[PDB]
Amino acid sequence: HGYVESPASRAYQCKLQLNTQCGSVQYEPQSVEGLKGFPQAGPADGHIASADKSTFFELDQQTPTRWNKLNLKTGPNSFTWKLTARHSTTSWRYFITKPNWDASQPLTRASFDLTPFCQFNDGGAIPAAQVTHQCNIPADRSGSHVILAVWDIADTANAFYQAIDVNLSK
Repeated sequence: HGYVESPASRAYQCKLQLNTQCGSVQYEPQSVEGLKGFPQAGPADGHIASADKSTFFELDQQTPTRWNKLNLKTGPNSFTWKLTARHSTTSWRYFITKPNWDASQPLTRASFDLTPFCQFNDGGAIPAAQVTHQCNIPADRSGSHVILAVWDIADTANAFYQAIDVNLSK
């Protein structure tokens, strides 16, 4: 259980009241939990941002202006998770939408480049309460994009999914 605090994820921005019409997740941003194994298995297409959890359905809405986007530069960026439960961890992966994705369609595997721009494999270790990853956001992305941070749990069937809405510039 945890969420990306910086750059603030869609779920966390819902808690901060920066996003609108978020429903349940604004009261529990740390619990966007679904099945692991993405992209071969995992949440179904169109249900990735909610991790296919019924009460988190609002997160699966997607339009060009639907979500509040953080202005970031491409290149070196830090991603920090705040964990409320430090579960034994298989991996942390950060994916970004394709260069020419469509923000007016639901998030599906076709929306994302399925080669993460960075990945950290922890071998089942128990993480600290705050975990920070430093990676380069691909420089060939500009404007509105979604970064999907995925945390796969080693000792359960689950993973946590954190969509992050961003507006990139050089």
